[PDB]
Amino acid sequence: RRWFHPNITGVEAENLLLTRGVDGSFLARPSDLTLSVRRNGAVTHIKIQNTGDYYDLYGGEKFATLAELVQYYMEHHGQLKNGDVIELKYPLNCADPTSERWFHGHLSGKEAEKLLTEKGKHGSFLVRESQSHPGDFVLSVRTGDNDGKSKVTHVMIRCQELKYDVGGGERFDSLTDLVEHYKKNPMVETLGTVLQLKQPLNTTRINAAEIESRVRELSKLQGFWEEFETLQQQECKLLYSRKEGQRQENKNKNRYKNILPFDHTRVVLHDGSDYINANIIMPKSYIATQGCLQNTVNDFWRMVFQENSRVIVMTTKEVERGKSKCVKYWPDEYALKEYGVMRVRNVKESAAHDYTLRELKLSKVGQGNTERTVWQYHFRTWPDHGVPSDPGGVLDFLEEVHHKQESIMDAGPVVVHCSAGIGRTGTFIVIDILIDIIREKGVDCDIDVPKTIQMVRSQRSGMVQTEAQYRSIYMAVQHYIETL
Ligand SMILES: CC1(N)CCN(c2cnc(-c3cccc(Cl)c3Cl)c(N)n2)CC1
Repeated sequence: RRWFHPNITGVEAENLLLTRGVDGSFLARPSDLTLSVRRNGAVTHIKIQNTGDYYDLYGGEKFATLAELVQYYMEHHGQLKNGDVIELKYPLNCADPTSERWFHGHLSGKEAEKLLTEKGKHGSFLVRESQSHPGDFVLSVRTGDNDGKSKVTHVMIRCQELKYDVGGGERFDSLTDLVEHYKKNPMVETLGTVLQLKQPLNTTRINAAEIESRVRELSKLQGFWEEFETLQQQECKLLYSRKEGQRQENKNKNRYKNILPFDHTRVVLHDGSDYINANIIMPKSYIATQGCLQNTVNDFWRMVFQENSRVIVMTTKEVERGKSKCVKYWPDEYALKEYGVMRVRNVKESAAHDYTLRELKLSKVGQGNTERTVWQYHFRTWPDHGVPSDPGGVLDFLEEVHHKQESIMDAGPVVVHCSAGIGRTGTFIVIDILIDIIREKGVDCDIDVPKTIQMVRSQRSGMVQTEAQYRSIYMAVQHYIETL
């Protein structure tokens, strides 16, 4: 995902495309985002907006991932705009290493040695700005098995006329190019030692007790944006197939036709006809899904029945800012409705300020002893744009949802849906997965927010949409620990 330039201006981008690009050259940049594309020797800037539900390209489609957006237009050519045909042919790759997992720029040689000694294993590496001779770089790698059976090796990286070397051999136009080369082609030391670059040093994992210290570090000039963008740059390792969602008979069952479930995690419906825009999320498991369509309500209840789910988390109104986000899939209080072969009674509604609880009874028509209570938790106060200012309401919601699920024996996945089921839905699941660790393992536990997002983003596409949501996950964990 080199075509993303994290710290570029429109002028720098035109320059880049005009001097180092050709027609069909393109990159993406933070402005909401901008897609910059060279055409007829001039640059078009296509606007992309994400306020927490999806990436909306002006004059184009809605996407779960910036990578999946580029993938779509590079293969599905002619769909990009005066509506004029704009071609993404040639990515212009970024050489700025700020969004790399192994680039701790301003790290001291001593501090980097301690980190690699306390947190590192065999193959933990990092690149830092040169201690004594500035403009140059140091690759520090840990190798081994106070036994002295392990060691931290330093490797000077020279920057000579905007190219990078380890004192010999090839000269790379970026540190990434050098790292990627010496990953596949490891340096072998005198007396045999192979300086293997296995995994970047983990600096994102903290002990839950020290959340307040980390959130304070990430708030300084911010790290929250720096950490998040390092996470966005790995979304390119999660371009898994979504074939079943693109099939003819299934386009009508997607609310956003390009926000599609991964084939390898999707809820397959049996006894029907097997498709729903829904994915199983396994760290208590979850089904992450989109708000119902008119034509998908019957299939939605088939899923809840099949999966033996007794709890539904809805974090959207039916309508937001004049747009439909989810159909009413539940009866009125005290009423009884049939959704295909599925029968749902609405036993009782209990209103709080932030949410409504609906006690629904679900069953198959013709089969009385198939009946189960399915508790629906409809969060009604989530702001139309962005994230709630105070996390207390969302965590109070989570605590009540967790205690209901825990109370039912042989409960299935907690079904979680918003509009497209990736922004708010992914935010809530991820907060719930993290708070759940601190519940089972106490404040003395290892939490690693981006590890958890990447694991959930490999199960459904774009599972945490915004930096605001990303930050809101930290504030949720901070708040939960504070109130303990
Ligand atoms: C200062 C720096 N250049 C940016 C912050 N940083 C990191 C490191 N690692 C992750 C990470 C952790 C687990 C899984 C995944 Cl996929 C990722 Cl990307 C991350 N998001 N940021 C350190 C380097």
